[PDB]
This record gives sequence, C-alpha cells and structure tokens, in this order.
Amino acid sequence: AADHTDVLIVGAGPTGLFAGFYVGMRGLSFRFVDPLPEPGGQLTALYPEKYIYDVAGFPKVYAKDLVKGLVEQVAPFNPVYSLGERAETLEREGDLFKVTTSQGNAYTAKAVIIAAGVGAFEPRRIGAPGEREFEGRGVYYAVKSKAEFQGKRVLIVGGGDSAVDWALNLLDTARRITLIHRRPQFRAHEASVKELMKAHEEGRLEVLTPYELRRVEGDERVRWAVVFHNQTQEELALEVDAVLILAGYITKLGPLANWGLALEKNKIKVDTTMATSIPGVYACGDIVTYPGKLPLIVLGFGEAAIAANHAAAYANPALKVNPGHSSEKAAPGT
Amino acid sequence: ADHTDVLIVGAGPTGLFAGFYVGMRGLSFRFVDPLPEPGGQLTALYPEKYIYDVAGFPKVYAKDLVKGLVEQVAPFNPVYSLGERAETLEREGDLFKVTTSQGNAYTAKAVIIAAGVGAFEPRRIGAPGEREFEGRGVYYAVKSKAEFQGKRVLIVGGGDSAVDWALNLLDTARRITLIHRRPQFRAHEASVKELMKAHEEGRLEVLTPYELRRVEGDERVRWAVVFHNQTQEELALEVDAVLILAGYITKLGPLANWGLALEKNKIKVDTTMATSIPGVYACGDIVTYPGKLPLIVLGFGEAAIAANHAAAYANPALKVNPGHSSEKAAPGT
Ligand SMILES: Cc1cc2nc3c(=O)[nH]c(=O)nc-3n(C[C@H](O)[C@H](O)[C@H](O)COP(=O)(O)OP(=O)(O)OC[C@H]3O[C@@H](n4cnc5c(N)ncnc54)[C@H](O)[C@@H]3O)c2cc1C
Ligand SMILES: Cc1cc2nc3c(=O)[nH]c(=O)nc-3n(C[C@H](O)[C@H](O)[C@H](O)COP(=O)(O)OP(=O)(O)OC[C@H]3O[C@@H](n4cnc5c(N)ncnc54)[C@H](O)[C@@H]3O)c2cc1C
Repeated sequence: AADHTDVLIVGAGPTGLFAGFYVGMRGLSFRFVDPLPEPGGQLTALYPEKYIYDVAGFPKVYAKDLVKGLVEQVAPFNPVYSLGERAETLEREGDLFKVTTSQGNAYTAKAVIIAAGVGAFEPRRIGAPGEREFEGRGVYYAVKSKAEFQGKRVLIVGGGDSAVDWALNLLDTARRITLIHRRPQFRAHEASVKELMKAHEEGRLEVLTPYELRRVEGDERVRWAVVFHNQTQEELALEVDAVLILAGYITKLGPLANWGLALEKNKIKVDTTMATSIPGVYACGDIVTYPGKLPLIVLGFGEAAIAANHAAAYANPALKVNPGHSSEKAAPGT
Repeated sequence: ADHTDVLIVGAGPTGLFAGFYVGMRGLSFRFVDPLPEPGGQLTALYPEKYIYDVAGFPKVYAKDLVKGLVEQVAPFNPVYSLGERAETLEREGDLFKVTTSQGNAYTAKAVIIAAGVGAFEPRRIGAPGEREFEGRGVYYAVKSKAEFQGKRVLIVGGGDSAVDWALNLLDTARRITLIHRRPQFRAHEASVKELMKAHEEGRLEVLTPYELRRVEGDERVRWAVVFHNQTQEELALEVDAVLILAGYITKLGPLANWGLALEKNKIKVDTTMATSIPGVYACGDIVTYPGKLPLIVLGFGEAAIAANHAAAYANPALKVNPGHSSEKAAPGT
C-alpha cells in the first residue's frame, strides 16, 4: 500500500481531526495515521464517558460526543482513515515525504502535520501467562472484522466504554460471549451499560464481576481461559476460541523521537506558524512546545488551524495561508 | 462592585471565552464593550450566518455560538459593563485603572485586551441636525416598540437591521418611510420580498436611492429632508423620529493611546499572549504574530492562553496550567 495524499496527518486525536478538516477546507487530500483503532486520541482512549467544560462554545460536552462532532465535521472532505497503524519512519524523497507504518505500508504526502499528543497509543496487556503466547492465535486486542468472531466462543476482558460496546456489537456474530471486569461498575456511558446488563439478564451473554484473567491455555490456538474472582480467588475455566482483551490503551513516546525533529523534553519545538525544525512538517496539540503552551483541547484546535493552513500553502503554492471567512463560502463539500 | 480581579476589553467571542477561563480560575472579571450585547463581530456583522470552521461544530449560526459562549460564561457571574467604551488604561501601583465613555472608572489586578479590529459604534450619516437631536428624536437602535408607538418615523439603512425594523414597526408607527442610498436593499432575500410586498400594499414609503440631507426640530425632531442621490431632487418629510440603522463601523480609537507596543494597529504579543505592558495580555483579532490568522477558532486558543496567564498574574498562587476541566466540578457548582 503506497497511496498518496497532499497531506498526511500523524494522529487522529482532536487536533489532528480538526487539522484534517482545515486541510480539506483548502481543497487538499489528506490521510490520518494512528495506531488507535478509531478517531479521537486521548478523548476516545482515556475518557470518552466524561464531560468536558472548557471547549469553546460547549457549556458541556461528552468527550465521545466531541469526537463525533469533529468526525462529522471532517467527513464532507472524504478523509482517508489509516487507523490501526503507527507511523514508524518519516523520510523525505525528492518533493515528497514517505511514511512507513507498523503494518509495512508506505504512504507519501507533499506536507506533514504531526499531532501526536503525548505519544502513540497501544493496547495495554493483562500480563497473564498464555496471553502473549497466543496473541495472533486466539488472543486479540482489537476487532478488525466481525467475521473474525463468527461462531466463536469469546471471552472479553475489560470494563471500559470500548469493552462494553464490543460485547454488544458481537452479540450479532459471536457464538457465545463472556465478559469479565475487575469491578461491578464500568467506565462507560450509563445507557450502554444498561443495555449490556439487559443483554446479560436476557441470557444473550455472560457478565462476570469482579473477575480477572488468570491465564490463557491452548495448543496450536486458544482453547481455554481461566478467570478468577479477585476476592475469593475462586477460579472458573471457560472453553473459548478467542480472548478479546479490551482493557484500554496506553501511550509511549514511540517512533516520533527518531525523526530528527528539534525536540525539548519530548515535545516538538515550533514557531508561531506551527512549523517544526523540518521544512514542510508542521505540528499541533499536546505534542508541541513553546512558552505559554498549555495541554488543552481549545488551544490544540487553534494550533491545528494554524498548522493546517500553513501546511496547505506548503503543499500547494497557489494557496494563500489565510483561508478567508468560511461563513462567506459554500458549505463544506460545497 | 467597582473592582474585579481582571478587566476584559471587548465582549466578542474571544473576550467571552477569556472571561470564562478567568472565571474557571476562581477570579472575578468584567467585560467593557460599547455594544449593548456580547458577540462582537458575530453579533454586529453576521448574526444570521452559518459558521463552518469552529471546532466541533459541523455548522453553527454566529448568533448561536455567541449564546453558547454566554451560557458557558454565565456560571462565573460575569460583570457585563456593556454600553460603554474603554477610553483610558492606567496603572496605580498594583492596580489597573480604566475609565469609560460613560465617565465610569474600573479597576483590576490584570487586563486582557480582546478589542478585535476596533470599538464598534453605529455608523452616522453626517447630516446637519443628526447629532444635534440624538436622544431627542434621532435614534441608532430600537430600545422598544412603544418608543415609536404612533410616531412618524424615517428609517435610514439598507441591511437586515433597517429592513427588519421597518417591517417590525409597521403595526406600531403612525407611518414609516424607509430610505437607502443604494437602489437595492441588501438584507436577507426573504426580508426584501416581504418589504416589497408591504410597500406594494401601501403599508409604508420606501425611497431609494435616497440619503438624509438634514434633520430639523425645536426641542425635538419635527422634520427631515432627504434627497434622490442621482436626480438630487429633495423631499421634506414630517417625522417625529429618525431611526438610523446604517450599520456599524469600528475605530481603533483610544487603544492607540494606552502605551502598548503596536505594529500596524495590531497588538504585538509573545507566545504567552503578554503585551509589552506587564499585567496586560491580549487575544483575538487585535493581536499580531507570525502565522496569526483572523479566525474564531484561533482566537479561542489565544484567549485560553491570555486568561490563564492573566489569572496567574492577578493571583500568583495559581499555576498557569489550569488542569483538566473534566476532573473538576461542573462550572457554577
Ligand atoms: C483524563 C483526562 C482528562 C482530560 N480533560 C480535559 C479537559 O477537560 N479539557 C481539555 O482541554 N483537555 C483535557 N485533557 C487533555 C486533552 O485530552 C488533550 O489536550 C488532547 O487530547 C490533545 O489532543 P491531540 O489531538 O493533540 O492528541 P491526542 O488526543 O493525545 O492524540 C494523539 C494521537 O496521535 C497518535 N500517535 C502518536 N504517535 C503516533 C505515531 N508515531 N504514528 C501514528 N499515530 C501516532 C496517538 O495514538 C493518538 O491517538 C484531558 C486528558 C486526560 C488524560
Ligand atoms: C468561519 C468564520 C467566519 C467569519 N466570517 C466573518 C465575516 O463574515 N465578517 C467579519 O467581519 N469577520 C468574520 N470572521 C472573523 C471573526 O468574526 C473574528 O475573527 C472574530 O470576531 C474575532 O473575535 P474577537 O473577540 O477577537 O473580536 P471582535 O469580535 O471584533 O470583538 C471585539 C469587541 O471588543 C470591543 N472593543 C474594541 N475596542 C474596545 C474598547 N476600547 N473598549 C471597549 N470595547 C472595545 C468591540 O466593540 C467588539 O465588540 C469569521 C471568522 C471565522 C472563523
């Protein structure tokens, strides 16, 4: 896979999404690359269920709903979402930039916007014997396709908003679902939770709390999983074909430290036009640093607007940086 | 009271958000703006239009974004000192003193300048008698309908404001005469059609392209002279009121006398949004730096930076970084 776009954006968190929106507003093509399986960054991975109060114009808005808003806002420009992939290398070849992903893919772009946040997200492991051994052979950390779980007996581990959703989404395809969580309350939206417990009572699936994963067993592939009551230590052996670990994602500075960027305390140094030390490469959001920089969504959006328009002008010299009043233009997409 | 921790010049979108954040840091604040309502350019210039590049809003009417910001600021009991313009900015020890066009004097520990492109003020025609009878028959806004109940009114202007009020006073005034210096009105198309319908029905006089020559009166307005700006033909109209709704203009004005380091009428700021004067921060269209763009979304970011740094300036016990709002109590309680 070597697709090309005018601009490639590292990170599909809130700032990356808005940057993509503006790149789209300037008439350019753009691709989002992020190891997280969906858009939203920290909002989606760490607190989708919580209200945010300091985003301009929203007296109150759920992190999950803000993401939905941003996704819908970028949609008219038909973005290319290359999620589930981490940007490993950033190289310049002639008039283009080449980025190779953790999936072996090689995308190119005329300009690059780095909205990497505090680092690349990756599934957190449970640490149970057999978990690591059977990864790829019955142990999963993401659902790439529901067919992968067709007629399968599945054990889902997790208590976050993501585990709740996948348990429900799979009732549609899995033979049997069993979900364990270390405590009674889930950190997911109340409605979704009520929907899950309803399915439990209906016998559509099985929810066990407070339970944790002791170990995964198999031969050539997963055959069983042993879970345990974290208080009484009583164990339960479940016959399963797959173990879907959805215990959240964690961040690591990662690859971006190897791109030859001017950094300061693991943050990307930028001037006021959001340009990094490398020409044609811009940044915005939690990943940048400058005097007065605050790790806030509201500032991240403003930084994205700046990065996107300067990157746009860099990728297409026929464009001025200032975009003009959106209110005086045709609705996005036309 | 007369004092607040921070005084914010301008109640536009960036001023409002800056106010919100100062509030979030537990400080008192006051907005000073000649406009009677908050909103700045969105309120004064394009309230009915959809905005598409405000983060998180696939589309939002300018007027609605303003009401969202006002509701967002509300819980921190803002002091809305609207209807007055900041004329002077002085510092006495550890206080900043601001006197307004209304003779008032306000004080604060820190100031945020969110002046946009200048102070808004109704556009004047410049006709003899216009300024003379202002407040005695000549108006630049509609306080209420009863103000024009049963009166003969000459309305001047060709935008949404002039057209809407001419239509909205038809059942209030004894007679309305609407004039505009251009042949065509430039208000919403639906409004223009309604105006033409009312005119065709004989509900009011509409004269274009006409202008105000002069306003006459004794202790109040009694007559007005208007003229066709092509044929130069004049017409004397017997009226009890002259309602001028010809739009707004902005004036850098007093801001050029505050001692701030400017650059082409714009306030120079560093990345923390501090101006050349310690204790004075700025944000929005009024500031300048490489890469600055006249966008609302960027103005909000600049306002967050100025509000938090201004707050730390007013209360040195506060850390500039406010921390996550989502991990604190909802605004207000
Ligand atoms: C619990 C919590 C509560 C918060 N509450 C608030 C609040 O109320 N208000 C507020 O303003 N802020 C809040 N924040 C901060 C806010 O979440 C961040 O400011 C915001 O997420 C930054 O957005 P971003 O797009 O810059 O980066 P992020 O959302 O962090 O997204 C960066 C993305 O880029 C990806 N990425 C990184 N490196 C690579 C690579 N090499 N290749 C590909 N992809 C990569 C990541 O996987 C990630 O998805 C909170 C944070 C937390 C943890
Ligand atoms: C999608 C989009 C569409 C846009 N469309 C338009 C458009 O159609 N037309 C347009 O003109 N702009 C447009 N803009 C620009 C936008 O309106 C401005 O960027 C924004 O209004 C700036 O906000 P502000 O708070 O900095 O200042 P402003 O909204 O200009 O507000 C400044 C306020 O401070 C007050 N003030 C100034 N000096 C003083 C003083 N000395 N004492 C007291 N009060 C004072 C003013 O009276 C005013 O109310 C658009 C922007 C975007 C992102």
